[PDB]
Amino acid sequence: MKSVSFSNNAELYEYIKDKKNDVEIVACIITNLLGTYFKCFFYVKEITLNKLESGFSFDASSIKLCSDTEVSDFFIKVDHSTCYLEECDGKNILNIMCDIKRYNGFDYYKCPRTILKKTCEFVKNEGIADKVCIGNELEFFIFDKVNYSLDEYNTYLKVYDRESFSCKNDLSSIYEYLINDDSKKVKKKSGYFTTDPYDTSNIIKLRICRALNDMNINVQRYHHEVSTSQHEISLKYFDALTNADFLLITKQIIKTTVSSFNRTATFMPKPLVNDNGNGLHCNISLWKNNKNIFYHNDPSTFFLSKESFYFMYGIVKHAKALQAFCNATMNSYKRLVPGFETCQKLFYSFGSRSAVIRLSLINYSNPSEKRIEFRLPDCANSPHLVMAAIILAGYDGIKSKEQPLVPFESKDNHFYISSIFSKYVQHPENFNILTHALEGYESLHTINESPEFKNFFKCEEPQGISFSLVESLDALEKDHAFLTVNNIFTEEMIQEYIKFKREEIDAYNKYVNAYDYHLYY
Amino acid sequence: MKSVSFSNNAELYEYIKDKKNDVEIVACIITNLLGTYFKCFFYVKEITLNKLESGFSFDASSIKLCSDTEVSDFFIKVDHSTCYLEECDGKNILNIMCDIKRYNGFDYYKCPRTILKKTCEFVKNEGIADKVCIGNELEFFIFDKVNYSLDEYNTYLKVYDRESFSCKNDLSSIYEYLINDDSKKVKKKSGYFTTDPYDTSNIIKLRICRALNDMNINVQRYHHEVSTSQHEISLKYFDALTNADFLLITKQIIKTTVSSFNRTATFMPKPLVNDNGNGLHCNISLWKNNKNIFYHNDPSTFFLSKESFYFMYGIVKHAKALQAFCNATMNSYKRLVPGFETCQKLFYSFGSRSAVIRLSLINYSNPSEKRIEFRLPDCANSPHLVMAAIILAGYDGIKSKEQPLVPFESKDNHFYISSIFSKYVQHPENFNILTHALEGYESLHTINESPEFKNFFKCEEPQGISFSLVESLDALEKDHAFLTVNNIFTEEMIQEYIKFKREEIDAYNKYVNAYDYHLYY
Amino acid sequence: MKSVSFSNNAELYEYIKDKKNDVEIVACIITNLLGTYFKCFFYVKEITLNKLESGFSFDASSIKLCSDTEVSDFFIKVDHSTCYLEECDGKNILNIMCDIKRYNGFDYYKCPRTILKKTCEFVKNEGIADKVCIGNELEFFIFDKVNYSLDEYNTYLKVYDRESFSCKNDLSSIYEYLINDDSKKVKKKSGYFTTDPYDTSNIIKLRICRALNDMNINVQRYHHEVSTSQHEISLKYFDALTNADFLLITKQIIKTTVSSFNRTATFMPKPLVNDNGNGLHCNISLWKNNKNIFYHNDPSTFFLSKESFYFMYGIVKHAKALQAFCNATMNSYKRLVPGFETCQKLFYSFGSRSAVIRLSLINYSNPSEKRIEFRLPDCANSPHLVMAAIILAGYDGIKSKEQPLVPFESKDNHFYISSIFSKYVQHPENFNILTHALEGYESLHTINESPEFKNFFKCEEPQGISFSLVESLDALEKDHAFLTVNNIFTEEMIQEYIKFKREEIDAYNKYVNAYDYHLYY
Repeated sequence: MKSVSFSNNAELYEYIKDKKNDVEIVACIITNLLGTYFKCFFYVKEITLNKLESGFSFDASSIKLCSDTEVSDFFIKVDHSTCYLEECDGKNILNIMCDIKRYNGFDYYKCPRTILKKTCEFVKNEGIADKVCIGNELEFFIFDKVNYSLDEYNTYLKVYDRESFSCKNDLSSIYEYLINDDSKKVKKKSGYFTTDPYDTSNIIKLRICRALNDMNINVQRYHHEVSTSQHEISLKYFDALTNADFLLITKQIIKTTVSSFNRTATFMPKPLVNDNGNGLHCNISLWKNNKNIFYHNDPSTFFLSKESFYFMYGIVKHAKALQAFCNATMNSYKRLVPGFETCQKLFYSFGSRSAVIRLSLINYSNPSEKRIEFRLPDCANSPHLVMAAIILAGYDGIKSKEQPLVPFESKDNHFYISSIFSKYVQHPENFNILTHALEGYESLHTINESPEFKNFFKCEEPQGISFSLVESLDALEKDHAFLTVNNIFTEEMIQEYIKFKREEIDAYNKYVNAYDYHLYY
Repeated sequence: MKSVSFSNNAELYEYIKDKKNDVEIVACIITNLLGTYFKCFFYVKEITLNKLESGFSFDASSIKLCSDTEVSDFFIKVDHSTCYLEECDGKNILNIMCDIKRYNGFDYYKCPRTILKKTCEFVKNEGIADKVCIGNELEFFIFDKVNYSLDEYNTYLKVYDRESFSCKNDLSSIYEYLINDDSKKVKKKSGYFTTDPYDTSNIIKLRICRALNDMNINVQRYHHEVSTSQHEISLKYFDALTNADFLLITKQIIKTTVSSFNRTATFMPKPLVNDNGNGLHCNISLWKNNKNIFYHNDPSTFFLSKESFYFMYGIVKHAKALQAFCNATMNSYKRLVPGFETCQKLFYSFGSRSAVIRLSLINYSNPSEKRIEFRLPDCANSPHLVMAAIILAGYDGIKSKEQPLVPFESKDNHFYISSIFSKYVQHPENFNILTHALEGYESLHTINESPEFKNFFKCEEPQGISFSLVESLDALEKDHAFLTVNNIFTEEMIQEYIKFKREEIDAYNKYVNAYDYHLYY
Repeated sequence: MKSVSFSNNAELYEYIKDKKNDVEIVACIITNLLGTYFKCFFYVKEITLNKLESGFSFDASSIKLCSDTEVSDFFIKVDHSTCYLEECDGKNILNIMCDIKRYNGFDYYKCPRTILKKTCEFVKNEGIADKVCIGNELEFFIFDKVNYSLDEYNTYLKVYDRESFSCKNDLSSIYEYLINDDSKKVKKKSGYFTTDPYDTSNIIKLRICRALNDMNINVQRYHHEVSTSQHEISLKYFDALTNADFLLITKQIIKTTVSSFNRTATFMPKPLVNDNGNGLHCNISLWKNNKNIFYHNDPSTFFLSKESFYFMYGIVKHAKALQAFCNATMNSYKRLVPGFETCQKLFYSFGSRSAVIRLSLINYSNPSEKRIEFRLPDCANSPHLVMAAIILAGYDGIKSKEQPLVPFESKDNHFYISSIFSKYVQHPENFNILTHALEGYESLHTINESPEFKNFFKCEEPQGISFSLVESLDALEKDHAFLTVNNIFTEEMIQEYIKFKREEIDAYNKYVNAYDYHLYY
């Protein structure tokens, strides 16, 4: 599973044709506007010099959200710098990330990897944020078996689990499930950091991250999580184009290495009603000339610059439009209903559990360790469309120069304001003056910086989030202006996306449940 | 599975008798007018010099469509240049393609490999197309088990599948089917390019194309297809006589390597009513002195010569007669009824899904990359009879010098005409003048070539295709004149073929279905 | 199950409201263009004087072939003279035959019982055939259980039988099937007249015809037939409007009295490929002033009048158009393929098994015992549409005055001509002069009647029958002129009927069989 790097399309063709490497098959990897993973296999002896400049013939009339009235034939453009070898049955396979194009070589408007290549090369052209470093924290469940059906008279679910105490299905029928005892099972919401007797799948995780560190997708940490059979991988920080490339490769490596142990692995938001969901924490930071944009080398603003709160409020202003892309499934709004360890309100806070963006108080003096943790997104959607919408929303927060919001740390229901933000940041609407009981970190004889401490912040009430797709798709219809800058997201791209999801809601509401018989009979 | 080449019948007898090669058995391979695969085994120590000039004794009174009133004894004529070694149980077996002859050595009129040797050596004798290069794209299903019956009271089907979500049979009875979960199954019409968790048979495909590349049947590409457990192999371009030889060897290698994994592989057109079928895309091109017949090194005709549209219209004129041979099964007309991704009309278009012949818009400037993609045929029939009927139909399009048809690209139901064909190609019947809204590929200040742009094309309505065998066999009865040139297909050959298929339709219509009880009871 | 008769709509309302009869529910019976049996239940205490002149509210937007763009509300017109009482759970139910009408009271053009009321009152208005007496001979199978399915992977049939030796299903699973021994079972094609050990359902038949003779539907004869579990009821001769009324009541009484014995009864043409089918022999005769139209009280023409052969040749001329109505199912053309005891040719003969119409040689001197036995029809279609098309075809044979055909009795393949038809009936085309070896019934010193023996008959070759629906529906499209006389069958009636059946053929040919896997794999 060793990873190989290249600089020009010619270094592929010399590496492929060399007989020492034993490379037999060259595979290509494509992605949808939805999150899917397509793959076609090409043989080495037939690849020529011409088929790398030109692309491979491909019919995309059957791939969802990839059809043009009369463009029935597309290309597959081989892109270098994202490759890794494999050993499948004693045969070596390159795996190359590959975009899809039109006949002339024009950028297809429904390719998500061509969107991230455009929005990153758009931001770099303004002298702001030549690099975007994004980290991720994947959360997945590992079930044993899953059976469902959709017949009108026989619909069912059966989730078979090995660690959960509350699954009372029997695994003796499953043809390695040797002894079924409830003594070594994890009870509900009580398995945060668990070990060998209770963590049934510890050998799988060392074989996943062996296969990821060999590929230079370096892994920062690992634990079990607050659910029965829910795990966690937190990766190293990467460039924003190679992050979304490494997220597709991670999800397929997690899926295949689990299924070689005869189990399943899922990335749904909210399976299992009475347990937690699966999120994506996107730790974002911008860089200019190997220096953080988010750092001013001063206190009372926590060493931040206004150029950082402009990036946060650009997200909080457009967050109901980002929810169309970030969580765009009917499952994901079953992740927000309860509100326990969930985002209810749309603001940024240091330690409020109901905040969407959370700022880091670990190593506040260190410039490298500065980030913005966006917690709304799911792994269900395509990672190129999500990370391009966040940058295009956050970039419209810097050019617009509107006022950011107060951090609003709320002990109970009482929203407080920190001691560093009590000093001169809101001239009008002094309403939280009763709520200022804070001492913060240790600071004595503080200095009030004059140009950073102007009104700059607005004290409004923090708004809510959309709790369904019919609220989020209508927020995208009235708020799609920050995405259409330099024609990155076209107008037809967004209309064909909202038309697809509104077919999925209508086919979802026709289906008669088993809660309909319990409730209304 | 290494392949060996020979030049004269004597180099067989020296290679067979040499003790270094350990060749123990010599096997022969025969083929029917239908697509079958016959094989007889001969031992090396008994083969002499005389038994290669003469043939082997063979009784063909029991092989279907291979009986003569009183010729009860035939020959088997060993033909060189199509051999490959094997390793079956530590024993080396030659496998030689072998024709069948009469006592004198005359060409038997019901041998399909002797028909392709005649129609290729007929075309080469007119100074036109010394070589015919044909490529193929095989599509096959891989089921797990299949049970059927034909008792009057107990007829059934049971197709057992491992990837399809909609097969709700249980595989626990089958005595490697370990865990049956619906989580790793492919839903319908949604598995175009799939991977390891969902593509259940990926190890089979690397073992097929290992066995094909060792035999110098080189494989261009591989993918899953738009059905649950339907795959695809696209091969290299070969000479037309060695293509149909390599198609029989491929179908038997696919069948045996799948069945050594305890599965079945089929080449039916339309198993499984609610999924796709299996086709043969025949990419055809002709060559003269290592130069394409289909290339004139000019634009507005897409670099084509009239000698190419003569070959296309020779097929479209005789396409209902070719359907007797190309798809001649009662299953194959269940592949045309729906019309979704199906050929409804009989014309040639660049990007119309309902066209029979599709021309390639990838690399239009390259002369090597020029072809004609005929999409009507199935793998059910014998590949020597199909590829000989296409050449004999397309050759009658060049000698006849009739006018070809307009390309007729149809956005919806509105048939348009390209900008390159709008300029001066039809003097009378200007009916599509309302439908000319096209811009094509990029071309500014175009040049109208005078001798190529005469009336040359006729604007008629594109006709339909036959949708049953009773329409196609009657089109063969009134249209068998292009096949009887130089007595290649004899008159008795076609009469005995239509008499065989009309026995198969009558025995098919007697059989009382299970749709008869649902519908009429 | 006693039958009651009435003369005016008022005698219903006095019989219903009288307390001696205990009539609690009044049921209505409607019929489709297809053969169906609809029934709605009305209570006596709510029926008033006004609801018998007006009709009952009925929605026919869901009944097949009974919908008008905007007529969503119809009537149900109660028709007297077709009633019978019942005893269901100690409650007395009238059962009245009831037509459907429009709002004004106009004759709905898609009601089959209103068509027979029109074509019988059309024939009676020309002084020809004031009465039409038609008899019938029903043939039905009695199976025990039948299971089928249409899933793409699991289609099956299972016909469970108790008398057939060749059904090798076991009836021990069926929860009165006590001992399963092959000793008391009927072998194939060998059960014509069978008895108590072998005829498993003899008690059912005495309970059917007890329920039919109580209703004054008098039964002429009963036997087993030439198949395992195939029976026969031949009824008394009735008026043509009350015959088709009594056929619907018979088929429902046969279906319910069999199903109260926990069995099934069917009227399909050809279930069970290797056994016989189910027909309708329609013995037809016309009457004028209690005298047979078909009788002239002379010999050499068998006591027939030209007015009879005009009625036969009116059927034989239009027989491919009658097949659209008489047998209009995809099953029924599985009843003609074999040709054994089947109609191959389209002529009328005294003792030819392959004749469509067979004339009676029993009691040729008796005038009452004269009839025409049409053997083409099935019980699948609606009996009002079939018997109206036969009269309208046979009436166009009398007004047209064209020549009838020769009777053409054929010993083997040699068509002979009787001694009575050898004498002077065809002046030109003397071709059967070699085939006249006949002696007939006993007749010496015969008399040649001069005005009846003119050329009168034509010697053409007897044509064939259509063997599929695509031949019969196209014969109806070019031959629908004899039905449109006095606007009985409207033009929109026939177009909407052919459009319905051509949807049924297309949905039938998509379905992939189990004979497709046996034959083409």
